[PDB]
Amino acid sequence: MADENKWVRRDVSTALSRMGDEAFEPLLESLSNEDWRIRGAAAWIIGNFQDERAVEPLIKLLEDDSGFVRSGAARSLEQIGGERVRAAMEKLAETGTGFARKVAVNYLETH
Repeated sequence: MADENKWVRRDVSTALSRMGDEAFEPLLESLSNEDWRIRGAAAWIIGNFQDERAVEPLIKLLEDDSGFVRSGAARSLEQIGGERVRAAMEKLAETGTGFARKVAVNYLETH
């Protein structure tokens, strides 16, 4: 059962409920959903993993300005914190517009 994955659907039954891996993709899937309400939560939890798969989402999202989908990407950075996302805000700082800008600029204050 691999030494890197001991937990799996243990007492769980949903997707994002508790997987820490198996829900990573279903999470990435919502990024293509036509609905903004669902696409939001995805971006909101995507940063909680601190992975490259969460880096891109914030890039496009912070530009979507779809509110839940956009604002969600912003908070994702602060969640990760580090040089990784430090490049994400740098990419948004180049296209910094409105609130989307304050996101990158103010965020880097904590790396």
